[PDB]
Amino acid sequence: DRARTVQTALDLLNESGLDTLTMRRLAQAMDVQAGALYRYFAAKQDLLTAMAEHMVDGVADAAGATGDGDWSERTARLARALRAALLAHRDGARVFAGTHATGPNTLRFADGLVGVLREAGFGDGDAARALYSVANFTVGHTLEEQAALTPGGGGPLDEATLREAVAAGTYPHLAATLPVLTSTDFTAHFEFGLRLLLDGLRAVR
Amino acid sequence: DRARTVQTALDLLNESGLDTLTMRRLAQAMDVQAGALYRYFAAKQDLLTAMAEHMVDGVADAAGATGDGDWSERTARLARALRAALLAHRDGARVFAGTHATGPNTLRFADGLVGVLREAGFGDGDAARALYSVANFTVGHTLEEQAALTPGGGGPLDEATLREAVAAGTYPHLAATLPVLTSTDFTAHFEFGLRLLLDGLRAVR
Repeated sequence: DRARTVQTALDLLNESGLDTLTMRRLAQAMDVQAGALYRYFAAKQDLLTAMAEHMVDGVADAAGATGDGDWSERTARLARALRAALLAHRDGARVFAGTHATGPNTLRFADGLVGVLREAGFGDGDAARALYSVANFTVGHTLEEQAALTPGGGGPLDEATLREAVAAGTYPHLAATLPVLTSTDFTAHFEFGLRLLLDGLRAVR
Repeated sequence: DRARTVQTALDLLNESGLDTLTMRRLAQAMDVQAGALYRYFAAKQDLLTAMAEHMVDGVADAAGATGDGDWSERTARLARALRAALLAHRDGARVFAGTHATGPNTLRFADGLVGVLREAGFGDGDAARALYSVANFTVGHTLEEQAALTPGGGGPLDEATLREAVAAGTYPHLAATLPVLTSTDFTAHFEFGLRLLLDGLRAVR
């Protein structure tokens, strides 16, 4: 019932986006009274929190076992799986980024990531700080990727938006690099940023 | 008039946050009819876009001139100044992250950052991709920092939230690193992630 409500809400999210997702809209979708939904979720933020926790089901398992790649490969698989889980839902990064509890799925992901680094010889401080760096980069990247793919675009560095504002005469470095900036290859951008973080971790180990 | 409206909106933002900022609330604040505001801003997203562009005024100047530190120091100053500009306003990262145009202030920041890297010997692709990595990490980090400082907390890896869910018996790597995870030293976390990115750039140069 809670589970079915979460699934319906995720369906609605894909259909018309986060901004249109209301408890009333969800009630209309399930042919119940909004009153009913409020018995399962005290507030919309509780529903959103449950959605975010469901979206990341299985993310922690992306690391596999020790030996399934070196620490940098396993760390990369965790970050990629988090990105993929958020991209699987329209406005998914916004839902995850705005969540008001940390559930078991997220805790397993965080513990797993910190564990991979500690077991590979990173000290406590480096491993915990790396969790925040990797997670915050992944969320920031995915938020901006999803903003760009939203009908009409969005985000401060939206590919298409950059192109029209730019000239070599006024923003020459943006003009010179326009093919890359306006690339729809978000995956390549993500991999590059992840590579920077992992190279940086190699340097600090 | 547009400028005064933007300032009033930023004032309101600090007072009660992004979720309560409405065109009607802004109209009440300026003792005008909402109709009036819609003559200056066709939609609330246009106001938000103008707010975001104003928040980052002067960010691009953080890089200073060539020689004012090496490329890594100038790149770090740009990222720090962006973070600081968003932290200066309640929910500032949310406003910036959700913007629907790329104005001159943001373009100058982006062009300046890419320019610092190109002039230091990075190829076009690396410099442009680095812009996205640094900006997306900075935005993701600041979004999550602001979520945590919001009355009641928030964000998937909120310091306080982590503490209560964790035991050494169930999330041992989180338990072991709890001092760091629950640290209110967001600045230290930011500097660490920035260091990772810059070390990674040193590696790829």
